[PDB]
Amino acid sequence: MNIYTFDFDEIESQEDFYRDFSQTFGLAKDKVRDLDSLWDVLMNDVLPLPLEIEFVHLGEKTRRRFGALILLFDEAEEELEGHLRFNVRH
Repeated sequence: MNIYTFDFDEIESQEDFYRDFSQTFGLAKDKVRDLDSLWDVLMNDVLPLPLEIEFVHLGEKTRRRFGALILLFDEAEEELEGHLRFNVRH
């Protein structure tokens, strides 16, 4: 139900993501710094579920560079019985 968007025209490293993510969900300092900490927050009922995460303006190469993130989010969706929706642009 809550829709959040990540515009990759403004994200260039995974580090940029973690910060934009924390900023978007009002999370503290470094509650999310790497993949494992991102995964915990997705697993520990911390987010405003049900929600949808939209990855936008992500092209070929960038999709590939951020593949770990895309993998993590498809799995969170698989694990959160659709309470979390993840979509990459087109």
